[PDB]
Amino acid sequence: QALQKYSTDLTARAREGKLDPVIGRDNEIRRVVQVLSRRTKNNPVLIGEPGVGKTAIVEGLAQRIVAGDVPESLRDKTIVALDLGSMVAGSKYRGEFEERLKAVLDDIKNSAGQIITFIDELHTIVGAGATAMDAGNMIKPMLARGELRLVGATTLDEYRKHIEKDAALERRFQQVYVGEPSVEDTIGILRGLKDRYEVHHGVRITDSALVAAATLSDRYITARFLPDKAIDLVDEAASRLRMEIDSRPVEIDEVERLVRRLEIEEMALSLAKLRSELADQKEKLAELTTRWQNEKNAKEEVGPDDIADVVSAWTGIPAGRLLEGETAKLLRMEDELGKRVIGQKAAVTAVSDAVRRSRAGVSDPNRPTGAFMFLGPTGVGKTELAKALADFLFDDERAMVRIDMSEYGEKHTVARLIGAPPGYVGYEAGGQLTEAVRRRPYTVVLFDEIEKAHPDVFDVLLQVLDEGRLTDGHGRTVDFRNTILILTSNLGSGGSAEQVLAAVRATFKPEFINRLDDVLIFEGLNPEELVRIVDIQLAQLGKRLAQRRLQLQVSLPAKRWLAQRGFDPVYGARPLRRLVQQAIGDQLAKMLLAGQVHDGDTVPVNVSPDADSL
Amino acid sequence: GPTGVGKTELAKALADFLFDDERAMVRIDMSEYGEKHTVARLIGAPPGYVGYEAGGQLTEAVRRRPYTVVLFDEIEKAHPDVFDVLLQVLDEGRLTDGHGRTVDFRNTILILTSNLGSGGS
Ligand SMILES: Nc1ncnc2c1ncn2[C@@H]1O[C@H](COP(=O)(O)OP(=O)(O)OP(O)(O)=S)[C@@H](O)[C@H]1O
Ligand SMILES: Nc1ncnc2c1ncn2[C@@H]1O[C@H](COP(=O)(O)OP(=O)(O)OP(O)(O)=S)[C@@H](O)[C@H]1O
Ligand SMILES: Nc1ncnc2c1ncn2[C@@H]1O[C@H](COP(=O)(O)OP(=O)(O)OP(O)(O)=S)[C@@H](O)[C@H]1O
Repeated sequence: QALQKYSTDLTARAREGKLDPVIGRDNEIRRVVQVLSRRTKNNPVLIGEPGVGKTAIVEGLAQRIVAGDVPESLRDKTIVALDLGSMVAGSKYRGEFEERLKAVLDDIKNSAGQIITFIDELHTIVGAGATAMDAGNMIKPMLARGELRLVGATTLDEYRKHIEKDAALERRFQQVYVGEPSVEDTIGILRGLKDRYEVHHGVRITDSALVAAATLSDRYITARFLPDKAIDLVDEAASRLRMEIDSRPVEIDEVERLVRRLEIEEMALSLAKLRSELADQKEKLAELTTRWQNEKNAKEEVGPDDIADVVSAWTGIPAGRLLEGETAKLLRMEDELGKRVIGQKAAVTAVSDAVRRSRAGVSDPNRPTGAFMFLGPTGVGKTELAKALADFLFDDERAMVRIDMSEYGEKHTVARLIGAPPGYVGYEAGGQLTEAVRRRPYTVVLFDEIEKAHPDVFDVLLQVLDEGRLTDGHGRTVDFRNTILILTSNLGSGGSAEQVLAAVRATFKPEFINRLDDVLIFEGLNPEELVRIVDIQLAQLGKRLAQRRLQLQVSLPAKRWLAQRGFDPVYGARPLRRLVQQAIGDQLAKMLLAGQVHDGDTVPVNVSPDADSL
Repeated sequence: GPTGVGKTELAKALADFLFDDERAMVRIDMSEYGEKHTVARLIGAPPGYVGYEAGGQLTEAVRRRPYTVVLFDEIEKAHPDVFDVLLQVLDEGRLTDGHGRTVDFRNTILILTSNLGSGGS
């Protein structure tokens, strides 16, 4: 009766059908039965990386014992799962634990070879009674005679920390190595569990969802292992579907809550403004509502789309079908990007191309998406281009990772981006390039001024470009599969179009230029196109003055006089920004803090033959 | 040999019919070991120091399944101290770590890549 209170049963639960059907892995089952039926030293320890199924094998053995495919030897054995937490429960007195354990063991030894014990997580055997080691190695003279069959299941790396420390126990246990499967059998494992999820959520799951979630989840979520990493998408997609069985969908709830919020704020202020955005949002919410009704007049199952929406929600790399939500943006993308960068169109199209080939799935699945270096003279706008394609992909400007290779003058500064080896000073922080990516892995990475780095940083990114893995000091292999790398330079500012390709080849190696994508050349500027830069700069400086709601009224002769002063094409578009302040800035500053330009109406600017007044 | 020839594609193709996959190989990259103290990430750390119960990255990926093929990509850039660690790997088959176990490389297929010269006659 001592086994009754301190231990449950599995075979009695298996006869009632409370275990999920265990599919595949006949080799490990036959190996466990082969180990388990020998004469002496008969207890397997299932060992593998966590998640691959090491309790499901024991439940499959329970299913086979209840069914009856076992041989004559293991005939009707009734596996009993023990505990180690409900035995050290209250034992503050001196001999209170030890007679308890010895009573359990005498009950196991008493019966006629029936009971096969099953301790899960057996690394807790070692530190049992903290008195001077007495407990845990009490069962050591009993395992050698083969008296309790003791099937266990511990992980791989919690084994050489505890059990290999105490190697007198280590030779009692045999070992069964359970490695993960591949996709080709994980599809078959998924297809058999598609009954219990229909019960707990009364919905229907298409087979296309399973063959998608096995294939799609192995490129994106790389922190888990193959069986455990693919069920969760199916379950959470079923929950996504069951949430919307409430009378409305999601967008309508979102919009209702949003407009209620803006309503609240607005009425509390009683700002205009919001008044408009209210109305617009009320138009939208109206339209959708009507659409909803329409549809009703005319969903209840999951498909291969909602799996992709789960994977796009978590680890926020979007990986859907492009269901028209951004297709109008991805066709108006060269047009949108040419609102902040003017000209250089032959290398704007070449960057738009490396995204539009990759949203539609044509590019190589295991290689970084965009890994290319663009260069030219100084002032063209090659840094402003990089901060303007992260502007509409992310609605951000600091979500990119700007790391700067003008500080890496010496050789040994490489370690600040890969972290210290194990045993030295900083071994908690890891890398700095690694740990910035491993959370939110979709950002854009810069490398400003690749010139002035020492020629040893180049041999670290030689495996970043081609096969997108990188290993930090710990051993977490982070992967740069779907980021966008950017390299800048200044080599050969105004030399030629062929001298510039003679200094690039002379500084790098014939194994590093080949790793790259298309190496681009930014051109110079033109005196005709300089006016449109002045337009954007004055628009920016007019937007800045919303602190005190002034604006500017600018005449065309001023707007072209500031363009005709954009001289010296050694410097590019940079000195025009200084010219804007030396004409308009300090003049308006002196005009401002002497009173008299209190906020409200703007000022007019006007030329006066050499300078310009206000 | 020279670059762009197929010297990495070969070492991933003979790991294809031995294992029925292409990701079950020990792929370490020695393009990062420019200095003399990145030995410790593949050999462990001596006892008494910070990361002690971690093993090495080369060591505790063999002792589990002692049959995987091992790469070594771009061995030129390693400082000539990593070669000293590699010297008893060859022709004996065993090395040590902090815990004091001699892991046996007696039946794996070591593979070394390089790009030296790249066009010598
Ligand atoms: N062959 C299989 N047949 C049926 N279900 C499986 C199979 N392999 C894995 N599973 C399921 O995948 C999950 C694996 O969970 P467990 O194996 O219990 O966790 P674990 O793999 O033992 O990891 P730890 O270390 O015990 S937390 C469960 O939901 C199992 O039902
Ligand atoms: N083509 C352009 N279109 C719009 N603004 C531009 C353009 N070129 C330059 N500018 C402006 O001038 C600034 C300088 O551009 P930058 O890209 O910083 O110069 P650069 O390309 O970094 O050259 P180096 O060699 O890196 S200093 C930008 O931040 C913009 O404000
Ligand atoms: N003879 C070949 N047969 C098939 N594919 C080849 C052949 N030669 C090259 N390739 C392809 O070339 C690409 C790159 O070859 P890699 O071997 O990866 O480069 P590499 O030969 O290692 O040179 P380095 O020094 O590493 S840059 C791969 O996609 C290979 O498939």
